[PDB]
Amino acid sequence: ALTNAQILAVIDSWEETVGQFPVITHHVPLGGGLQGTLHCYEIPLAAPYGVGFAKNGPTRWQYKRTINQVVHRWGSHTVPFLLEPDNINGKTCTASHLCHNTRCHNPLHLCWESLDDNKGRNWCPGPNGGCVHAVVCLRQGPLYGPGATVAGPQQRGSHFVV
Amino acid sequence: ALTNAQILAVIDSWEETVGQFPVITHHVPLGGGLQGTLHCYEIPLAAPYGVGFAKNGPTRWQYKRTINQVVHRWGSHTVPFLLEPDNINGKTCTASHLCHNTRCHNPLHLCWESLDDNKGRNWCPGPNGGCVHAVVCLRQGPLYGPGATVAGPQQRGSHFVV
DNA sequence: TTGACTCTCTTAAGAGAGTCA
DNA sequence: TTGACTCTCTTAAGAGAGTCA
Ligand SMILES: [Mn+2]
Ligand SMILES: [Mn+2]
Ligand SMILES: [Zn+2]
Ligand SMILES: [Zn+2]
Ligand SMILES: [Zn+2]
Ligand SMILES: [Zn+2]
Repeated sequence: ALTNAQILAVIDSWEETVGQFPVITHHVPLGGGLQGTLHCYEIPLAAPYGVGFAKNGPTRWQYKRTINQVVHRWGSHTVPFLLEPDNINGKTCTASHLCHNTRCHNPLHLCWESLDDNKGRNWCPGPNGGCVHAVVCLRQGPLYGPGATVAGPQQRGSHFVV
Repeated sequence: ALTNAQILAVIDSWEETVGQFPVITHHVPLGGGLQGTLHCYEIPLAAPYGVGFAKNGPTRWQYKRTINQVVHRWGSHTVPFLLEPDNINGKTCTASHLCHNTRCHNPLHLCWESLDDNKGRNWCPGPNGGCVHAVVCLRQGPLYGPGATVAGPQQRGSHFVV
């Protein structure tokens, strides 16, 4: 099995490579009518992506390193968390984008949590709008707001009470 | 079926049958430390479910009627909305449980909205905790809260900024 | 050892359609 | 005509593994 030193070396090589990705400045809602700035380190749209990186789906990538003649591969956003527990409350841990930018691989924009926790950030009011996430959101979720409901609760007769 | 009269007859038959489902009272968090009461009309756990109803999945049902000698079938929660547009902004409209209770078929607990709007209600703080849904939530979402994040944003080197 | 592709799978909110009696 | 089963599909947040040179 890979040693602690070996895993740290994988994380360090990943950081070195991702740090050279194009850095894009994005202005983002924080909640409470305030605006902030995030700096995303974005993987390229097409090959080549960077040393060790390859695309396995339209918005999915993997990182690969060969150690002692054994090929090791990980989801592209999971590498910062290789020394952390991989489950919690019986649920698999997932890489969660605090910046809501899939191509971004900035580890300061990622957290490690259940898929349910991950998804819910899409609707969070944000760090200046009432976020209660213990690991705080960096921005208001892109789907926060009144919504676009087409039809609300209703009945034609009198068979029901709320 | 095709006619408005036929569609109204389908909604009326569905309401009459669902109106005879057992009414189960559920006390629910509203947000803001307050509690409310919902009355769900719950489809039975096993056959028979009611005239026109059949189970197509562990928590999925369909409603079926014969009109002009042809069988017409719909997802069991979609019937109240048969006169509404079936899409919004190019996204499919879905039946969305304001009570977060799949077996419930009370139309006073359903709305018709995109899958994203639907999902997002799971994390809403609720009608007394800050819900901003234009079609208001009936309760705080079951997944609202601080989460259980295992690891937050972090780097080993000095290549990244927020 | 490495790059650039290929394929299918998970989850939890939701769907459509066919086989028998 | 009605009932009680069977199967796979959609979405958008996420995954693992194979092939070839
Ligand atoms: Mn996410
Ligand atoms: Mn729902
Ligand atoms: Zn980012
Ligand atoms: Zn948050
Ligand atoms: Zn209900
Ligand atoms: Zn709400």
